[PDB]
Amino acid sequence: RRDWENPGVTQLNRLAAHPPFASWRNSEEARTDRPSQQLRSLNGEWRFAWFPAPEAVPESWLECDLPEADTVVVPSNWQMHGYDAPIYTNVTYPITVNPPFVPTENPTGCYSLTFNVDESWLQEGQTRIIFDGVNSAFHLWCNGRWVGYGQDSRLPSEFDLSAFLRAGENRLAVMVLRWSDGSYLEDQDMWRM
Amino acid sequence: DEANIETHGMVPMNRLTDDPRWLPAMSERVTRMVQRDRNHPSVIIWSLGNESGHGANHDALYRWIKSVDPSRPVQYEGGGADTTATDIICPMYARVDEDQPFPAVPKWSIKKWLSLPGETRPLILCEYAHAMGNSLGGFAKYWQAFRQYPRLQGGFVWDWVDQSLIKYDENGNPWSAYGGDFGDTPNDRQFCMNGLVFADRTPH
Amino acid sequence: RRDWENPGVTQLNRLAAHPPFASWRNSEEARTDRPSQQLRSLNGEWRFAWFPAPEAVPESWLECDLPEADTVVVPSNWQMHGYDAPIYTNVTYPITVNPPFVPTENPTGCYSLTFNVDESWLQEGQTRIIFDGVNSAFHLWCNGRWVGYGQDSRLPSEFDLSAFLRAGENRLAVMVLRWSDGSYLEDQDMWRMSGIFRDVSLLHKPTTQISDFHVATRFNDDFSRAVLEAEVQMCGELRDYLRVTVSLWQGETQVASGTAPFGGEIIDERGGYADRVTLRLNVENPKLWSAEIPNLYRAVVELHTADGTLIEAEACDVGFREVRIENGLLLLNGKPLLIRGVNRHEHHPLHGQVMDEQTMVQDILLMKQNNFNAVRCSHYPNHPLWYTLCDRYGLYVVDEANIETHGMVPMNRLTDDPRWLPAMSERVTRMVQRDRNHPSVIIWSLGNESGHGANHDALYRWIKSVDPSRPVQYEGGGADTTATDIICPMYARVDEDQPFPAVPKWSIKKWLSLPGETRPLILCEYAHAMGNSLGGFAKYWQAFRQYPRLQGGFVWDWVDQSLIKYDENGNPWSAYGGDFGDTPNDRQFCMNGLVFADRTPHPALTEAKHQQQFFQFRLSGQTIEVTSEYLFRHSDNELLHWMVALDGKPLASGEVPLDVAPQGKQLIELPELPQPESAGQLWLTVRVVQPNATAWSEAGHISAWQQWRLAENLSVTLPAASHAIPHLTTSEMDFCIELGNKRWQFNRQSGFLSQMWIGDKKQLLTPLRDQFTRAPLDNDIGVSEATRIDPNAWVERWKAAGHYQAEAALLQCTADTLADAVLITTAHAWQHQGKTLFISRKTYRIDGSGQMAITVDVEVASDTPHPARIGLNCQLAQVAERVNWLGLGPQENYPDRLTAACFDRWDLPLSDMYTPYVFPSENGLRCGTRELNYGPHQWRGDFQFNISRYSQQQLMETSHRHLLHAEEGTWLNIDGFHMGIGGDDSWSPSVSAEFQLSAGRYHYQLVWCQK
Ligand SMILES: CC(C)S[C@@H]1O[C@H](CO)[C@H](O)[C@H](O)[C@H]1O
Ligand SMILES: CC(C)S[C@@H]1O[C@H](CO)[C@H](O)[C@H](O)[C@H]1O
Ligand SMILES: [Mg+2]
Ligand SMILES: [Mg+2]
Ligand SMILES: [Mg+2]
Ligand SMILES: [Mg+2]
Ligand SMILES: [Mg+2]
Ligand code: NA
Ligand code: NA
Ligand code: NA
Ligand code: NA
Ligand code: NA
Ligand code: NA
Repeated sequence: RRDWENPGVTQLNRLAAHPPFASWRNSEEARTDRPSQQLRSLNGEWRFAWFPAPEAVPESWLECDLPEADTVVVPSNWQMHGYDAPIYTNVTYPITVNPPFVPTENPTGCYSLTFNVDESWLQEGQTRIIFDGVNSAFHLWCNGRWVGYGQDSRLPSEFDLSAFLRAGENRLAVMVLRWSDGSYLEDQDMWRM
Repeated sequence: DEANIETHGMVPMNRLTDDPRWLPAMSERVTRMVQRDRNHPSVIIWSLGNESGHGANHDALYRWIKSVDPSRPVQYEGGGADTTATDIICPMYARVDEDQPFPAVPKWSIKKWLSLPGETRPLILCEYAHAMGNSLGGFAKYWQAFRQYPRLQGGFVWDWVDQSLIKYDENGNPWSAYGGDFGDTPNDRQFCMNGLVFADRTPH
Repeated sequence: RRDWENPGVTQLNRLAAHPPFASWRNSEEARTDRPSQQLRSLNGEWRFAWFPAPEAVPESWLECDLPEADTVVVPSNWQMHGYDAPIYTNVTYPITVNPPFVPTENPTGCYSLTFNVDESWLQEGQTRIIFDGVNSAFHLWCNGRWVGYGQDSRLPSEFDLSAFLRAGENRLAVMVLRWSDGSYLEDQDMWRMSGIFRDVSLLHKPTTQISDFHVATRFNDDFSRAVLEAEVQMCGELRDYLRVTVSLWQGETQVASGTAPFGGEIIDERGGYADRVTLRLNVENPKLWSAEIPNLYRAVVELHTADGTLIEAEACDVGFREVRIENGLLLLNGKPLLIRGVNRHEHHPLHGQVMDEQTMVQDILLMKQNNFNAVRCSHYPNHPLWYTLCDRYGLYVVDEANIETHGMVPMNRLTDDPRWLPAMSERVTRMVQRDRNHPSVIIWSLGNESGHGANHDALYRWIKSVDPSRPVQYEGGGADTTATDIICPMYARVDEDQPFPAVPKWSIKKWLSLPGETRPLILCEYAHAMGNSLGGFAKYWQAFRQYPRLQGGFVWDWVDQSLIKYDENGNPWSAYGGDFGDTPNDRQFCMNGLVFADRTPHPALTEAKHQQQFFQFRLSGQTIEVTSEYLFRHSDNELLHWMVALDGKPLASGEVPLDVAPQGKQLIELPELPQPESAGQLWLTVRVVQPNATAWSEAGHISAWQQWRLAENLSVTLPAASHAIPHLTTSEMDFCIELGNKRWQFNRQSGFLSQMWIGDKKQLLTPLRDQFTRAPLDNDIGVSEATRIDPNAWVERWKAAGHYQAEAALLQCTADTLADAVLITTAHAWQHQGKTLFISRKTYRIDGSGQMAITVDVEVASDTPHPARIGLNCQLAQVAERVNWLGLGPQENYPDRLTAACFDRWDLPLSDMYTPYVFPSENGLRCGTRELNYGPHQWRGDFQFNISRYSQQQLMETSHRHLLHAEEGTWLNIDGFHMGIGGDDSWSPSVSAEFQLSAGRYHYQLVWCQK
C-alpha cells in the first residue's frame, strides 16, 4: 500500500490522542507525581540496521534479529550514529518536490527490541505502546505480527498491544522511513534527520 | 505551542495549505496537539504552524481551535502575518521604523502596522533580531518601541541555540560543523546557526 | 485492508473534484451546450451478481463474467430489481451502531461491463471513468487490475483509466458494498438502498488541460455594472505559448472576452500559481438572474495556443446575481427574498433513487406552477442535471453536503470527533468544488441532523473562506449555532414555543428578537405534510409577511417516498416501511409529501399554492388593491378576472389588465353591480390569469385568487301554504311519520331515526346517529404504536377516554303533533364505564312540505379530551354519481386548511370526494357548506361534510388504501364542527387551540329534504 506516499493515510490502527497519562493505581502517587508502576520506559539498548529503501528489508527481520544489526541507544537519530548524513537545507526541500511522492531511495531504519512483559499486564486490562517521536513515518510489528502505522514526527503515536504480547519475552520491529508524504509538511529550517 | 506544519519550499507557499486534499493531514497535526497539550498552564497561545503561506485549511483549523478551546488565542504568521487566521499580528522580521513593502505580504514598520486602517489587534513578533553570528545590532530599538506602545507586546528572538553539530577531526578532535559539512548537498551552510548561545550553551 | 471499515480512508486513487466537464474540441459546441464526442455514457446493460458479503466474491469475477450473473440496467438500485430489500428506517441506524464497523453480512453488488474503447482515446490524452453515484462504497478494477476505491454515495467518483485500457474490448469490475463507514454519515430519513444509481461515463481530456475553473460575478451598488471573474487552472506541461481565453455570450452575441497566458498574481513570499490565471471581464447593464427571470449568459473557457490552435474548451451557464446578508436580511440582487421553498428528496416509486430528466422537469414545473421559488437538496448533493434545470427554469437552491448522523447518541458524537473531520470534510469540500458555478445555488448547507460539533465550525469557516458569495447554513445543535449565517429551525411553530432542553424550538417570531440575535430566519423544514395535513399553513405565511426577518421556509416535503408493489393479478400498489419485510422500520413516516409518488397532488398542495401567491389584495368598497410581491418583474403576463355571484349564481364578471411594478400596488375600480333581486350572500372572487404561455406554464394559468363577501340579503319572506299535515303513528317500539310518498321512522328503543322512505324505497342502511370521532389522521397518531404507546398523542387520549367505544344511552324520546308538523325530541348520553362524555339533545321537526328540520345541542364534559368532531352519520342506501354542494371547494378542506378553497357551487363525481392517502384516515371533508346534494337528497344548513363508500370504521381499521373496499350504499358524515388536522409536526400534538373543540356546548341545525 505504500502508505507513505499517500497524504490520505497518516496512520493505521493508531489510538486517539490525550493528555499525559500514567494509570496510577494509588491516588497518593498520582497526587505527588511519583513514578507509576504502570508506565514503563523502553528506552535503552535496541537493535538497528540501516537499509537504502523499504524494498530492501528482508521479511526474516519480522521474526528474527538480523545478525548484521548493531546494538544502539534509543532514542536517537540514526544520522548521529553515522549510518547516513544529516542534511542542512533551509527552504528548498531536501527531496524533489512532487507531492505526494518521495524518492525510491528512501533511507529506512529497522529498529527492534526484545523485552519482557509481566504476566499481570496481560491477565487484565490493556497494554499499549507509545512512540513519543518517530521521524518521519513507520510501520510497527509485534512478535512477527503487524500492528499499525503512523505519521507526524513530533507527536506521540500509540498502539494497543494487548492482543499481540505474551508473558515473558516479546520482540517489536519498527520500520522507520526517512521520507514520507508527511515530509511535505515538515519543511522547517533545521537539520533533516 | 505550534503545530508541526511547515511547507516553506512549495511554490507558492500555500500550495498544499490551500488544497482541501491536504486538509486531513494538516488537521491531525493541529488537533492531536491540542488534545495532548491543552491542560498545560504554560501554553498560553496556539500556533497553526509556520511558513506555509495562508490557505483555506488554516482558516478552518483556526476555527476548530477557537471552538474547542476558547481559553487561548490562536496565532499564525503565514500569508502576511495579519490574516483572518490569526488573533495576533505576528510578523517575522518586521523592522521598528522601516517599512518593507513586499508585494502581497509586506512587512510594515511594527509601529505603523498597528495603526493601519481598521486594525486593532495586538502585535507580537513571532521572530525578530536574527542572532546569526555577530548580530543583534539594533536590538535596543525594538525594546524601546515595545515599551512605548501599548499594543506592541514584544516578541520571540530567532533563536535560542546554534544548530551546529559535533564532528571529529582525523585525530579525534571535536569541532563544530554546519551545512555541507557532512557531504550534504544542496545545503544552506551556516544558516543553521542563529542562536544567542553556541550549541554547548556557552553564551554568544 | 477492509477500507470500508476505516473512516480514515474515503477513497484510493480518486481524482480531484471539479465542475461539470465535457472536453469539447470545438468552441461552438461548447458555447451552445451540444453533446461532446469526448464525453461518452456507459449507461445501459451491465452484468450483475449479488453476494451476501465481500468475502464471498470469487477471484474469478475479476477477469471473467459469472455465468450466474444477470444482465441489468445501470443506473439502478439493486433493491429495485429484487435482489434484496430496501429498508425504511427514519432515525435509528439500519445497522448496529458500532463505528466504524459494519455488519459482516454486508450485501455486495458485483457489477461488470464489457465495452469497447477506440484506440484513438489511448493514443494520447487521458481517459477517466466517472461514477456519479455509487451507494455506499466501492472498489474498481479494469481488465482485472485494481484501480481504486471511493465513498460518499452522492458525489461523483472519478479515476484515470489511461494506463489500464487496451484498444478494443475492456472489462470493468465494480464491487459495491451496501454498508461502509460512510454509512455512519448517511443516516437520512429515507429508504436505505444501494448500487450504481447515478450515471457512469467515460471522459477524454488532453494531457494539457483545463483542470478547474471558478466563475464569480461582482456588481456595483445598483447592479448596473458587473465584473465577471474566471479563475482557471490547468494540469499538464506548462509552455509559454499556452493561453486561456474566457468569452461571455448573451444568446448569440459575444458581450466580452479576455485572453492571457498562465501565471497568476503573486500570492506570497514564494511567488504565485504558474498553473493558473484569472480573467476579468466587465459587463455593463447585465441581465440579472433570479427565480423570477432566470436570465443566463454563457461563459466559454478555451485552452489554446498563442497562434490560435484550440486545445480544449469547457463552459458553463452564468447567472449574474449577488447573494448577501445585510442588516439581518437575506438579499438577492439587493432585495429581500421571501422563500416559498420545499425540501425534495430524489425518489421514484418504480426506480427507487435513480433520477431521470423527465421526472425532474415534471417536479420543477409542478413546483413553479404551485408558487414555489426554492428547493432544498434534502440532504445530499443531487444528480448534476438538477442544478442545470434550476438555473434555467429559475429556482433558488440550497445545496447540502451528504452528512447525516441522526441515530448517534448524542447526535454530535461523530461531528465533534476530530477523527471524523476528514470524512466530513470531503462531503463538504467536494460538493463545493462541483457545484460552485451554478447560479441557482444561493446557500450552502453543512448537512442535516448531526448535532453541532467542532467539525461543523471548521467546515463552515472553510466555505466562508473559499466561496464568499453564498451564505452558509446548518440547523443541527439548535438552529442558531456559530456554524450558521441563518437561523434555520425545523418545525419551530409560529407563536408557540417548544422549550426543549439544550435545543429549544422557540416561536419563530420570538426567536428573531432573542437578546443579541440579529440573523434572518428561514425554516429549513416546516409544515410536515404527512397524510391529511398542512393544518395551520396560513399562520406561517401571515407571519412571514408581517416580519421582515422571517424570510420563509422549505416545506417538508415534496413527494411521498412510497414504493410500487404488485398484487396477484399484477395491479400495482403503494408500499411503505415494513412492506418489504424490512424491520425494524418506521412505517408510513416515509410519506410526507405535497404530492403522491406518481406526482398526483395531495389536496394540501393547493393550500400551499394559495398561501405562496405573489399578489396580495385588499378590498374597499368598489376598489380592489393589488400589491405585487415580485422583487424584480413587472406583472407583464397577468390580467385580473373578477366575478360576482349570488349563492353560486353568476351575477356579473369582468377582466382588467394588471400593470403592477415589483413591490408596487395597483387600484382597480369595479363598476356598479346590479345587486341581486333576491336573498343570499353575494361573493366576489378574483383570479390572476397568465394569458401567455411560459416555459413552465400554459396560457391561461391561474397564479392567484382571493374572495370576499359582498352584500348579504337575509331572507325574511316566509310564504307558501300548509299543504298537508304529517301523520304520526305510535307503537311501543316506534314513532312513525308519513307525508305523501315519504315516511320517517324513529326507533323508541334507541332514540334514532332508523329508516326513511321515499315511495316504497328504504333509504338508510344504518340509522342516523351522532358521531364524535374520526378515523385518526397521521397527525392524530404521531409516533404512537400498539407496541409503544404515546399517551400524549390525540388518538391515544381519545382511546383512553373511551371515545371510540362510547355507548349511547337513551335519556328521552317523545313525539308531539303540532298544528302543521310532527315534533320528535331525543336526548342521549354517551358514556364510558360510568363517565358521561357527551350529551346530545335534538329535535326533529317534520312539516307539511316534507322537510325535516333537525336541531342538535351537544354538551362535552370539560374533562374529557376535546373530540375530533361533533356531527351525525349514516349509511345511505343509495349510490349516486355526482355530489353537488354550495360551499368551500372544490378540493378537500379542513378548518385549519381551507384558505385556498372558494365558496361557490361545486359538482363532482363521487370518487372525487374521497382522497386516497396511502395510509387511510378521515378524508374528503369540505367545510362551510350551506347545501349539499346527493341522489334525491338535500341537506341545508352550515356544516362540514364528507361522503364516500368507506366507513370511518373501515378507514380506521385499514393501513393501506389498496385494501379498502366500497361498502354498500354511501357513508355520509355531516358535522356541525370538526377539529383541525394540524401538521406543524407529525410527532406531537400540533392542532392549534383555536381549532380544538373546547367550547363545552355546541349547536348546529340541519334541514333534510328530498328532491
Ligand atoms: C533566508 C530567508 C529568505 S527565509 C528565513 O530564513 C531564516 C534562516 O535562519 C529563518 O529560517 C526564517 O524563519 C526564514 O524566514
Ligand atoms: C419523528 C421525529 C423525532 S424526527 C423527524 O422525523 C421526520 C419524519 O418525517 C423528518 O425526518 C424530520 O426531519 C425529523 O426531525
Ligand atoms: Mg501517508
Ligand atoms: Mg522556513
Ligand atoms: Mg473507509
Ligand atoms: Mg433524520
Ligand atoms: Mg436533452
Ligand atoms: Na508595549
Ligand atoms: Na536558520
Ligand atoms: Na418577511
Ligand atoms: Na419522513
Ligand atoms: Na399584465
Ligand atoms: Na387508517
